Amino acid sequence: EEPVYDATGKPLFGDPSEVHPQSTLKLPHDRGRGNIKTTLKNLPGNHLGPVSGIYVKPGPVFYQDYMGPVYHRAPLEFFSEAQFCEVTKRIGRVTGSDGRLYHIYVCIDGCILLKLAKRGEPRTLKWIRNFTDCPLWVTSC
Repeated sequence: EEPVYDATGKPLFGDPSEVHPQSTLKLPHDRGRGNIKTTLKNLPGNHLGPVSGIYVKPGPVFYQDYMGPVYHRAPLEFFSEAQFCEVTKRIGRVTGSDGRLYHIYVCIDGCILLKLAKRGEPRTLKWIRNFTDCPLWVTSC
């Protein structure tokens, strides 16, 4: 099971793992003045308040700051292969729970998708299950 982490950077269970050096999440980094929601077009303070980066969970729900536990790596246990989406918006580069670098997208239908950053696995993965209701910290400001 992939850990979630508190705002202090400590995992709530299990062991910590490093994020990929080329992820758009750079740690350590503070966060959590509030749970401040945003939208894809308002993706990053700004007019909505404090910004610590980009966070996303299935829904889709986006935040620009978040106080509760978050994933530092995409929990691949909760992703499944899905179909190629022709209309996507790339939002960052995330570490998978497998330690590899993925590009992360939001599809025009609202689905959160990953593609492996390195060539060789052309498939699209989709975040199917919002099991813990914790967002993924995609990028830090």
